[PDB]
Amino acid sequence: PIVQNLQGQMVHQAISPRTLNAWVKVVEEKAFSPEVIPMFSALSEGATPQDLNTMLNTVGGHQAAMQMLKETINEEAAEWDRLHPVHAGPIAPGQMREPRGSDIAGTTSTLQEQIGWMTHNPPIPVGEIYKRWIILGLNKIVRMYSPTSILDIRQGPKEPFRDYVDRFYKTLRAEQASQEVKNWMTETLLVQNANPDCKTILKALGPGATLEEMMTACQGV
Amino acid sequence: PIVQNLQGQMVHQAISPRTLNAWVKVVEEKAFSPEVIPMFSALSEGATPQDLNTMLNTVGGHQAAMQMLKETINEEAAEWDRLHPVHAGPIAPGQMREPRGSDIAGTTSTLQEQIGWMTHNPPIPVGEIYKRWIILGLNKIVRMYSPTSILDIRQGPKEPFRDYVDRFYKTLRAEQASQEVKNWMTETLLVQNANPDCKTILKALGPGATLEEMMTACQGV
Repeated sequence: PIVQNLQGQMVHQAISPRTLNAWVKVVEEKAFSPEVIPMFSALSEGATPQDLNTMLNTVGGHQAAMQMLKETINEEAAEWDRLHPVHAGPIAPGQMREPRGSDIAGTTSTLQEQIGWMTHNPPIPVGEIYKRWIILGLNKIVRMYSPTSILDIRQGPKEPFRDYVDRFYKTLRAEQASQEVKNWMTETLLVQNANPDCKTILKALGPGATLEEMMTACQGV
Repeated sequence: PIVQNLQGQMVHQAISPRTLNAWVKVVEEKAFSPEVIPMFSALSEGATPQDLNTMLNTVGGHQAAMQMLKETINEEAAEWDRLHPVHAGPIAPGQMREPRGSDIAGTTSTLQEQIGWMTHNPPIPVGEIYKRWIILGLNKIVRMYSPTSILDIRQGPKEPFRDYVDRFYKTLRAEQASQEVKNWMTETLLVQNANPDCKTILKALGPGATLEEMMTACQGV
């Protein structure tokens, strides 16, 4: 973000590797939970547009999500420009040229320009504005794809049961829960959360069906 | 069902009080288990439509289930009639008027007519047909509502939270579950299953909210 020299200039300080590592951990662990959004906001405090793009490049491997963010950003940038039409006239010595949508997204603007806008009196808060666009994007992402908590791990209508089992157990293993809670998860929730067609098959098995028997029973359902 | 006189007539014999008592015991004990359906079928062997209605009157106190059976029966009866349109012409001396949907459900038909249909050569098996409709109904009932369980204990949109807590804990105490599963029930499911307005309040409490604090927080929600 932004820090002041002993010589009085507002200069840029890159986001700490520890803040960055935390953000990447949040995304890794909190898949697409509503919980990501508040964390993103906390971690991106004070960020310039350059910093925000730095955070996003760190979780860019999520290509379908990055695509969703791109479209949101392009949309909001386009509306910004509609509300803030380009003005060709000269800039008075005590004015500052307003940012365009692409300046806010960091695409057509420099760090120096971002800092000049952010620390103006009053600010042109391009870090906060870009952050709002990203948050709009993140909300659209979570709303389109649901969280992944144990309880919300549900077999898809066409998901091979072996794949569902894997997801289920992976999610299970990463949780911090007591063994009695985990025992309920394996013995009842797994069937509880199977799709309609597999559940019906699973529920018609015997008293002591083994997981391997379950997989055999639901193969190609 | 149906039995033959020494004089050769097929006459009606009421269902034995012991068969009836067994069926009522099955329903009492096997709440809404898939197990009810095979039992119902075994116990209703040979039943005329009158007999089937006799069995249902015996477990009629289950009003939400009886309502579900009514709707299924009305639906199937309506399709029967579509497949079996009324024919106004005279009936030949060696023919028998076909049953309507309501005749099969026993509503517009007499025991004598039911027996006449059932023992025709070949039969018009109105007992078996009505039994299939009832079974369609029972399957819909089990599939819709689980047998008494903690997971489907949900606070009503206008239910005082103290009443929900009572129901929840009563259900909890009667279960045979491990302590770690019950700990998850009290610490997370109770909030999980609160209504939309109470959950939002509960989720905005601190790290260590006591149940008494929860009740205070959700009072009149």
